[PDB]
Amino acid sequence: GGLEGAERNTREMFRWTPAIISPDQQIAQDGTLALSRAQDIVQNDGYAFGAVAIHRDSVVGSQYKLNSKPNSLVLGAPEGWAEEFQEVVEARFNMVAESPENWFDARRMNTLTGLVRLAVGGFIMTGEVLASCEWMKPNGTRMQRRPFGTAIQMISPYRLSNPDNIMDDKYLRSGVKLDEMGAPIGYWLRKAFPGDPTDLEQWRWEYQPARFDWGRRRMIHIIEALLPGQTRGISEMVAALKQMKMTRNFQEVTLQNAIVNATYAAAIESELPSDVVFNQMGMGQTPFGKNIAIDGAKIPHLFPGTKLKMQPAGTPGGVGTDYEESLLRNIAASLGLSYEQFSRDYTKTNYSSARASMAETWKYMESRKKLVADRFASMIYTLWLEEEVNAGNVPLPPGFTWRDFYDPMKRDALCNAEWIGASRGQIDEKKETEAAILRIKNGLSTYEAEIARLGGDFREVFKQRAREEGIIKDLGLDF
Amino acid sequence: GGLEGAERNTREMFRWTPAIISPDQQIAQDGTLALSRAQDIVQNDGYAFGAVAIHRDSVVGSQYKLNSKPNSLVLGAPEGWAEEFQEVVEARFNMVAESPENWFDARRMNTLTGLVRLAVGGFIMTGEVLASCEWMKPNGTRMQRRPFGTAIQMISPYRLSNPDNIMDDKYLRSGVKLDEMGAPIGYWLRKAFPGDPTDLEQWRWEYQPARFDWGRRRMIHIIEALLPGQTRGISEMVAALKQMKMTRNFQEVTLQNAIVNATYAAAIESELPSDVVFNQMGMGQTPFGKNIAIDGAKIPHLFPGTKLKMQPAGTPGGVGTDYEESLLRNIAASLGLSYEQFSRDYTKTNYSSARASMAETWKYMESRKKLVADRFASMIYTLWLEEEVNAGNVPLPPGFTWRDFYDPMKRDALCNAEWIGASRGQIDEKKETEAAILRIKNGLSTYEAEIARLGGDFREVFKQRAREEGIIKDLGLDF
Repeated sequence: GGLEGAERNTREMFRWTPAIISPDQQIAQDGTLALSRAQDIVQNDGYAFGAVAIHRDSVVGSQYKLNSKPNSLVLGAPEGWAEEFQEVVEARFNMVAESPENWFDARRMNTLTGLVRLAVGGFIMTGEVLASCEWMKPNGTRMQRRPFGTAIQMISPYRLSNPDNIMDDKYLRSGVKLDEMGAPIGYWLRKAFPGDPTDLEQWRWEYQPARFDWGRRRMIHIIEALLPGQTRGISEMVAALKQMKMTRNFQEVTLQNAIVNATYAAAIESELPSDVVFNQMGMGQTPFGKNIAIDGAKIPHLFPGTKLKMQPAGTPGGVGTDYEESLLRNIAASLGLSYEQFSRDYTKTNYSSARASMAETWKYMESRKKLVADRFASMIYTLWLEEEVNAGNVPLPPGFTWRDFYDPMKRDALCNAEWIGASRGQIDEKKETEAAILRIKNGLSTYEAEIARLGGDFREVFKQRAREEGIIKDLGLDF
Repeated sequence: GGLEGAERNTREMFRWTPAIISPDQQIAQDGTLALSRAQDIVQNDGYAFGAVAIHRDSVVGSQYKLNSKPNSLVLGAPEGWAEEFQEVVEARFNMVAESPENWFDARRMNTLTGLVRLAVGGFIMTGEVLASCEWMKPNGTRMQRRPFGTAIQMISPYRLSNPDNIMDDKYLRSGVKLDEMGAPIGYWLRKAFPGDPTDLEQWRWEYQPARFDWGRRRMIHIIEALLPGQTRGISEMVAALKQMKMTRNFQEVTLQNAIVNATYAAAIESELPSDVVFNQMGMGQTPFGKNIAIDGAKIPHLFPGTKLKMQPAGTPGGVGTDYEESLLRNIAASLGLSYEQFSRDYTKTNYSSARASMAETWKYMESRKKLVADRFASMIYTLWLEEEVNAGNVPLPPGFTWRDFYDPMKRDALCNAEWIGASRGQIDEKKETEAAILRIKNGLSTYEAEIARLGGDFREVFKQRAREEGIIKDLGLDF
């Protein structure tokens, strides 16, 4: 051959013979070991926990608001219906979405924003979002009333497994039931976490269809595939688990080394007995104007042949140097982060380098957002919207009926949504704001687009400004 | 001759005697080992994984929107028609492509943007985009209801192989069937992944035409041919694989060396028993005011001949230094990346250097986009547009009929489309923005290009700004 890196004739490559292996078989063999190792590292390494928090906060942030994008042209509806639908749905949805009642969570502990945060954080940690679209009976007794029935239960990927540990097949890959095309049609879920001694049911599986008798989702599965034909998610951490673990071992053994070196503040080499030597150094000496009482500035007298070697605490190397910076860079590269975010070290930043790292990392996080968090929350929104449409709590477009919601086009037209996370981050308020103002005033952008960059949707902002101007006017304030 | 660099006369070049090997013979003879080594290094190094992510996010980003450019002239179309067709086609296509339903993906797991990202990542990792245009009948059972039949199965380049492992020939080069002029006419695909111990049919191959019938595309194959006469792609990693693996080995063995030198915090050399020596050092001492409990600082008394040697953890060299920088820079040179993106080391940057690197890498990524991502999506768009023209959802120009879609010139006139990825960074905002505004107002550009540089679509932006201006006017606001 002529390709140097694709041959074994080379001393550097003779031993590198990786196996031809399917991604699904990588997951089947490695699988739970990667999940457990990633969870371990996240739960025992501060940098990884922080990275998870950074993913949560950059992708989603403090809020995850709905902006509804009804595709009027597919629906043929007039430009003037859409604004009413947007108003009504955004109000009704965001109200219960941000509500502390946790309506959307079957466990009633996470707000929608919190559900999305949990998904994203698990994604980097597990490689996939796995959730069930439970149903909690609405219009029940007053003590258990609900505005809507749909609820989400986020599932541990450990529970997704082939029933009774059978080997995988063309139509069954690590717990996923596949059609002939490879499309997931249903998932095999252990009724409880594996190995959990508190639940006897963990011995058993249940099969949950991805789609109901109609295309309504009963299960939510999301991955960002690396290889063609991959159907189970492999976490980004897997590329770095070795580096993360060995970096942690390095940090800890370095810290132990430092401590050990600092404890032995001195050493005597003496042929005297210990009781004499330490008495020379202040043992048993009372402090006044086998533990030595420090009082101050002693001058010991040591017989010749007794050597007092003082061993002051040196600076332990490696950690805090460019080396450990490089390790953390290698990791953050897999986690999609900038060294500054991952390591919390901005010592060597400047306005341009900070801005460049922000641009790269924002590209990555906007990708994760629009391809994991937006899909997840949109799967939730389409369910809530199915409920409201069948109930007629929303303004249907001319000629529409809740039965048309089964038409993929007419459905995706309404369920189309854009999601406003927190503000995008703003390293320089003055300059970036003037840029946005320029882009608006010169037509290069919408208010909706910029105000979303600022963490809001433009219409409530304009309503609030209307209220503020009415208040200002009747007060007579000349601003 | 006189060319010292193409002669074996010199001491340096005597042994360098490379084989004259056909490109396809390189792919055949080495080949799969390049794929395995590339996916290995990607799945076991954070830097390569980050590089793949950077490709996906730089080439494609968070969105991949259609901007149809119907060549009204060669269609002989009248004024005004192009706007109506563009409106309808983009309204439908972007809506379905960004839908969480995963219409275009036969696995029903990736949106269109995700398919393009998956190609781009597989490209860098395999040199090839390989996909099958599947057909799933629309308007079947409700749960199977689809808006269109076009589906794309992304295919593992391992499955593209000569049937029954026969040797290649004039008309059959590593799985690709060739005409007399070397053009691909069909592809020989294993039924399933090779060596998958999950299904039996992997012993069998399937020939799939490249052009199903009457112009329609049954399969998609894309490569960046380095050499003439090349029909299979070679990953741009292959120049780097040796360097990647050896720098990985260097990083890891350096880390092991560091951890080892840190572990042995000290040594005692003594003809004393170990039990005695460690007792001198604090073994068994109870910590208040088999292993040593530290309790504050200590002063051991050691008998003469017992040298206590402190061995504090030193800084490991190589990694973190300019040496590792040069290695990662070599690799970045092959992957088309800047050292900063690849390594995330944005310390030694300044505005002009950052801008220069950004431009250098943007040229590469724009080239990759147009040559790989835009062609893939354009093929998908032609397949979808075929369905839409047959169904009559899109307004055809006067005199055009669904049979004219066979005419290569008119077919290519309609299918002509540009694609909008995520925004082009805009590192130094308010300067890039002022630049775009001046470029527009002085006529050196148009809203189409600049807003696309901002990740938006101009016509939708103008509609939304019309809505915003109407709302402002109705609320009586003055921004």
